[PDB]
Amino acid sequence: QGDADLWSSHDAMLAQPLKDSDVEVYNIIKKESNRQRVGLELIASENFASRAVLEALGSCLNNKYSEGYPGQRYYGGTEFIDELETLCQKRALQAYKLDPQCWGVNVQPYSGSPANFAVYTALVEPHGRIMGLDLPDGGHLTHGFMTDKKKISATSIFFESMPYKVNPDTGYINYDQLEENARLFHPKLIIAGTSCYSRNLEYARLRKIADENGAYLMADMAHISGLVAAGVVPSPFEHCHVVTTTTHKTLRGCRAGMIFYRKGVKSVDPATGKEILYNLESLINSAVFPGLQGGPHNHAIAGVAVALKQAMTLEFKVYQHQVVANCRALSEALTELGYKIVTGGSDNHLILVDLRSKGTDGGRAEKVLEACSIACNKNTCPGDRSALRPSGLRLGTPALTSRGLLEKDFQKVAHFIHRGIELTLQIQSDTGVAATLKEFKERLAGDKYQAAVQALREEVESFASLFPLPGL
Amino acid sequence: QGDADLWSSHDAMLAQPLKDSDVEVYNIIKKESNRQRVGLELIASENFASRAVLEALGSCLNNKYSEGYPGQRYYGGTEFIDELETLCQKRALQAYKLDPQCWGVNVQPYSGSPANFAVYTALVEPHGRIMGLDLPDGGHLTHGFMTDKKKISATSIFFESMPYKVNPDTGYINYDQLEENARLFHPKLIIAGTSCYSRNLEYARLRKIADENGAYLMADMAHISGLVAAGVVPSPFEHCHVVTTTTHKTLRGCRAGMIFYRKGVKSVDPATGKEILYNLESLINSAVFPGLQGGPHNHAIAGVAVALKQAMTLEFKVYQHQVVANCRALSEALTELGYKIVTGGSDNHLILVDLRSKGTDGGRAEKVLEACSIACNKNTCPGDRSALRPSGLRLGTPALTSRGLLEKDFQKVAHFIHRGIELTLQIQSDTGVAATLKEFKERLAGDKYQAAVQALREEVESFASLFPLPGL
Repeated sequence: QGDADLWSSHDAMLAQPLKDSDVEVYNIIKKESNRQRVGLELIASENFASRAVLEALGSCLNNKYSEGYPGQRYYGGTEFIDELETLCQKRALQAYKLDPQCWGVNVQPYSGSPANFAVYTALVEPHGRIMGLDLPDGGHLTHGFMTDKKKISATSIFFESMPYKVNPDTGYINYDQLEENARLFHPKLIIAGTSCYSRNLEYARLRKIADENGAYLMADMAHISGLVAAGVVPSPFEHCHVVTTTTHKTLRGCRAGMIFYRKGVKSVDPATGKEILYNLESLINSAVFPGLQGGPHNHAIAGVAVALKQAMTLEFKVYQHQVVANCRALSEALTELGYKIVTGGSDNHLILVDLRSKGTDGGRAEKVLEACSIACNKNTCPGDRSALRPSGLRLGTPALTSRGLLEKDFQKVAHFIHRGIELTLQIQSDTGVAATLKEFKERLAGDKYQAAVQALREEVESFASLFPLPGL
Repeated sequence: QGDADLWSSHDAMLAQPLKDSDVEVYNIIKKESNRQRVGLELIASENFASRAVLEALGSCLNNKYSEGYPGQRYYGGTEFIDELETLCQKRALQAYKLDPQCWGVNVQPYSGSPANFAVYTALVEPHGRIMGLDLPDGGHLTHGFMTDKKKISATSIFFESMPYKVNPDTGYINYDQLEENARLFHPKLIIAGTSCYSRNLEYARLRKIADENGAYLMADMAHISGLVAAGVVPSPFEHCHVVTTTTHKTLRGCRAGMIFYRKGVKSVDPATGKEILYNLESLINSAVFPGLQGGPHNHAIAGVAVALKQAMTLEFKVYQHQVVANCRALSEALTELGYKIVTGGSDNHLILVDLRSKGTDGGRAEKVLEACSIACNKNTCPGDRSALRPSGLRLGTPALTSRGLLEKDFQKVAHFIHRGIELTLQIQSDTGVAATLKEFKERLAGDKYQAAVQALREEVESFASLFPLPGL
């Protein structure tokens, strides 16, 4: 009751450090930090957020309910939150060199997938038709996915999605098939965005297609957010009606998302001779809130702001150029070493390596390379048969580049990857002429292989150890 | 790189602190912290997170992609993430004293509204019927809300919702109306959860009603999560099939959400005599991922974990008892002063004050009180004429209680609130027999009153300034 002692014990609790309260978690965090430090990060969706950003996530901004938008709030005392949110929005539009009279932005999305879902809610409405790249061809779940057996992605549950595909030769999106199919399916909205594609998108062509079908062109630039900001790859802003993005990945911020949308005259009705105006702002705004979300995560919005500020520095622009340089280096190196690079190469931060040119699959390689502290993700290539046996490894440069790695370094990486593949091959051949993934993992745990793995792992960790790990 | 130095300054940026990189944000955070410190926070959905929690939010856990669940990943190298997620789940089931064979919990929801949407996705499926308390009667948007014009809440867009009402004469939920209407509408899922109700729910009765209609009984304990943890209030776990919650509010963690669900026997099939098992785990799990969400917010999950650990301390249990004590104190004081308290009082952390007993509305009062550094939120009382003129103020104790306030302190607060109300009335009468809430705000900003308001504000701030403000 009174037990002031306890009440203090209580006041005390709330103020005692992480280290001291719940050590278990403190350790976990530190163990993970160590893991990040000693490993070679080639997962294209990963990056390391700056200290500034992390510092903002840890703020008291966590505490404040700010339902609604700046200047239309449903709670009081949002004067500082409003500075923040407005600042964030302003910085975002700056970072992408967008005219405030032609663009607005909502910065409340909790993450990427929330952002996309919000746009579909605002513009497509239930059962509305969406087309995105088929998942095995480098699409993302949120861009739609269903099998004959189940509607899998929420996009494909609450909307009718159909995929457009990448030509299993060229390795490029087959915009022509898209065109024909779009005329049959009548999409309400077409997504211009990938999770695994080495090439820029023909936005201008996509927009032709969309306008032809009276659909919206929504770009998901999550993967190339940062690349576009630094102008190292074409901007989708120039042709799309709406652009969604993640604030992490190449934008190197905390996990959150953003929706950019067109403001101004959509078209003039010669029938009325007057201008019909983009309504996207109210729809999207209403979709996010009070449609889908509740309380904004202000501590996340702060982190995004911090990220955006960094995005407009010259160091950032350089970083992005380097990111793409590194990717090219890595691609060239593997290609020289005889590996097949889907599409031939890369215009961006990732490549898709068709391990079939070495006679193995990403399914296996992923797991081995993992055991050697080389983090990548498997990923099907055009013309893959079973997605239980993906042919490909998706490799990207953002994470390592943020560590400092340059072209020569990326070449050394390509070599470490190669050793990884050799090991994979060894295991597979003892695995027997068509062993299961199961038997493969068992043999990998096998004593003979564990020795080879430990070898490579050590070299890999020491190499990674030599570069810093942003954010502390 | 060409400009090594520039590259060196790049590495620098990523590691240099917030205070130094982006002072603008730094100030904003500090100004907000100050705002929180000097104000009296009585917004029922607010609380102050412990430093430990905020520390975890700040961590590099932000960086890791861990799509999927522990031992069903889509990424390699989730070994520590897996510890964390599993740890979190373990702690969640502990904190709620749930039988792990009959309950599971998913801890990935980005926030509360995401959690609920995920449950409806898993169990209700599109256009499925949901019943929740009508919003102006103390429901939440995510429990459905739709007007003769427009489906507002995403719940009400993608599912068919119809509300059950609070008896305007008693201020209680009208469980009978529920019963009758449920048999007309046939809900697939019935929500047991409020955003503004002073009383416990008959989970008991609701379960009869749900079972009667073959519906699921989903409790949204967002507001009372902490109360339930400390057992200061009857638990929904005992009757509901699923329980969703926010990890802030009374749980005093960071902003995120969680979904508890039943595992085990649904019912012996007397027809067969074997066991019909609960499939809730896979449904909910699949809904959250890969249905609705992408990358888990691991840094948020960490924060939640830390919170849950604190929830299991005796200091926490004390805090909760105090929270309810404080609410009673505040309620009793106002009631004594002649103010009308919806339902007569409170079993929990909040009261709904019908300012009609003092001849005014929450619309006005909220703004006055705001200007005096007393945060609450306006709110309709059951049977208010129109949503445009809310008669009510929702007041809660969690935030201030976490600061240290006890019963006597809460009484002083009730008195400060009263002065607020007096000022409200003064302005209103000069606002005259008519006049918009706009005109009221203008008169309030008027020189005359700004003097009085600055007086009250100063007193209020000095009182608040005397208590600590959790988080470092």
